[PDB]
Amino acid sequence: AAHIGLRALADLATPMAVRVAATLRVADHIAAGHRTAAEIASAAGAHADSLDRLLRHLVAVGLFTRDGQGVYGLTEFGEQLRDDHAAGKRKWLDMNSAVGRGDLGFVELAHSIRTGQPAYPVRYGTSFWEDLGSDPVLSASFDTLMSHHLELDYTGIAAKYDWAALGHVVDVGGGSGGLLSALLTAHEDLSGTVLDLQGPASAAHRRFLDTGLSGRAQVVVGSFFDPLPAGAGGYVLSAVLHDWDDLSAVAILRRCAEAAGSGGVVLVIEAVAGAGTGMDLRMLTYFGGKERSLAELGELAAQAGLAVRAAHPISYVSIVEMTAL
Amino acid sequence: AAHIGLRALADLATPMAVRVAATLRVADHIAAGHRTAAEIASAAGAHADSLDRLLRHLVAVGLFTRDGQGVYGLTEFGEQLRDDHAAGKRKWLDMNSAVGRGDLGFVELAHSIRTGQPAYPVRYGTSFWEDLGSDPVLSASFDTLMSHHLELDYTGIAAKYDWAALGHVVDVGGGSGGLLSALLTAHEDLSGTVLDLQGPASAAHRRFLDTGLSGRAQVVVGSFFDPLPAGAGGYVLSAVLHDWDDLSAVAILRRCAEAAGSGGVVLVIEAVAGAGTGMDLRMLTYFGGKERSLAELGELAAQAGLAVRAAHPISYVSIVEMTAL
Ligand SMILES: C[S@@+](CC[C@H](N)C(=O)[O-])C[C@H]1O[C@@H](n2cnc3c(N)ncnc32)[C@H](O)[C@@H]1O
Ligand SMILES: C[S@@+](CC[C@H](N)C(=O)[O-])C[C@H]1O[C@@H](n2cnc3c(N)ncnc32)[C@H](O)[C@@H]1O
Ligand SMILES: Cc1cccc2c(C(=O)O)c(O)ccc12
Ligand SMILES: Cc1cccc2c(C(=O)O)c(O)ccc12
Repeated sequence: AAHIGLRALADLATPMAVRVAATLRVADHIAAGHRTAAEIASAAGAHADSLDRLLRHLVAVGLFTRDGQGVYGLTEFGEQLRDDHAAGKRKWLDMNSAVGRGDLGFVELAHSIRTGQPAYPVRYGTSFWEDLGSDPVLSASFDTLMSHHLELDYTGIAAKYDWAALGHVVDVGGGSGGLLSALLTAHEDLSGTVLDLQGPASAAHRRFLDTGLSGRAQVVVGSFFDPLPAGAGGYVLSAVLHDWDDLSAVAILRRCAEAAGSGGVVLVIEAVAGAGTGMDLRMLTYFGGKERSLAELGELAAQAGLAVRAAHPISYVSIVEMTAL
Repeated sequence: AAHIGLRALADLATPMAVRVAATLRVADHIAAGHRTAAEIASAAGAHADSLDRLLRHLVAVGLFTRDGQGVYGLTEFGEQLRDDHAAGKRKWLDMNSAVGRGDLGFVELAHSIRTGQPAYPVRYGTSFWEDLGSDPVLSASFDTLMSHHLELDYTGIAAKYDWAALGHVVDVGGGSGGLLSALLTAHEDLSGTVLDLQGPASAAHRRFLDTGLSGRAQVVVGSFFDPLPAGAGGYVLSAVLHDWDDLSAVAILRRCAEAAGSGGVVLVIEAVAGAGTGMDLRMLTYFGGKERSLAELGELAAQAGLAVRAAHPISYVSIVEMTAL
């Protein structure tokens, strides 16, 4: 990151200003015709002088434009803040979304680096999953988010592997079914089931029902720490292991080992170290999880009686295939 | 400008990682021969694996280096983290210092933008000054920091203005007397008074006493919201006004107007808008403060019965000389 000055490199004013902008939808208000601080503030329900001061800072940062009359506009860059923008980044920074909220837990990083425990609880007084499990709205935003992460990192994962051969795929921690839906849409004789908590499971169900996939896709509300529906061709763990510490990760893999038996395949699909150090710190502060390497996944697999037998990179992530030892 | 991608621009992991490193003294432990994650963690009292993950992130950021054997080293950049470094930036980021702690209040920026009220309270349950007023240690770090900001921005402020002609200057909110001490050292027949709260004032006193200046420099514990020692040639407000909202800033200027009467001069010394946006948002989040322009100061001065007569820029800061209307 060049040579800014340690103080500027540790600046919180700017990223927080962006996050607040995202949350106030300032960009969308600007496009809808509100351009002065007074108008924008009224539209967003913010303090005029304070909002104006925030905008002046973001103008400097390079997201907004401001003319002598006090009329603000967006820049090529500031366009990415619009809620309708193609990259859909605004929702990730919105302090109301699960991740826009979770990231503020970074303000407690010290506790994580000191104890190895997650920081999120220090800030919100409860674990991440517990927090979602009791706030359906919050949980829904998280589902939408993980759904978006799929379009972003798993484009065409359907062809990058022989899914059809599996016959039946169990998506352990499958969220709202975005991935399973994708697999089944590309392989018409394939069937599967999403195993997750109440929130995502019900969402997965709504999706399959509305999409005309209920004939091949089913959901099951359960904890992947307990026995899984057994006998399927393959068990998928998409963005799930890095959310857990080593001990819980093997517990999970262990359950997939058993469900898969001697004829099943366990497929860990996530950002393998090699997926930056930023995401790794997020896993640490959120759940005390971590981004792992193929070697590190190999170790976990060994403890669960599995072995890596393949690892296919597919854009941002990789599909590491494990089978009974 | 400074484009990287919206989520990257709103990143909290890096600035927080830098702050945690500063707080843990990683740079200094390394210079002292501790180069592996295990050693540094042991010396700093951090979780080994976690500290290692923080360091890996920071070598990526560009502050550290790592050899294949797990030995960390600083970089031309990571040198700035050393406490003995010349720029003295580390203490500003230490989560234990007043400003390293206050900045974390930025996670509550939204509250400020929404209400115009300081964010610090939202995070720490009390105002900044109340916080220092009840924690002498915390308050001492702040004094040291403000003292360091004098060397950085006020270099040669003694010659940039005709202080000597003042005879006796009252430094309202003069902290630990660093400025007054520099003025009196450059002007032998000059005398002055530091008016501040117990903490800073006692430190100013200790300073004057120890540097052989008690003969010309005196301290007075008090609030600049109440009457001030009257009849001095000049009253200085150094980095004070931008710590308050309009109402308070005017109140403060009144007390100076009254004290200076028709023969004294009020000297507001701070970074006038046009330091920038970064400091402005910090003032907002710390105490609902505000960086002001020469025009805006002039407006305040008017309400206090004063008028701007001059404005000498000196490095980062400017000296706004005000006089009774
Ligand atoms: C990274 S998220 C989404 C993963 C999903 N496969 C995807 O890539 O969109 C992790 C998933 O694990 C689910 N989960 C968390 N704890 C669980 C548990 N104990 N049992 C089953 N699912 C759980 C969360 O609800 C979430 O849906
Ligand atoms: C930003 S510091 C500046 C210190 C010094 N003038 C300098 O420039 O380094 C603000 C000063 O205002 C002092 N202060 C805060 N509230 C005060 C009050 N009500 N009455 C007098 N001084 C106060 C603080 O203790 C602190 O010393
Ligand atoms: C909390 C959380 C869980 C899983 C994934 C993510 C991702 C992701 O997979 O990209 C994020 O970018 C941010 C937070 C995440
Ligand atoms: C809280 C606070 C009060 C006064 C000044 C500062 C400065 C300064 O004058 O440079 C900072 O950089 C950061 C915080 C400050």
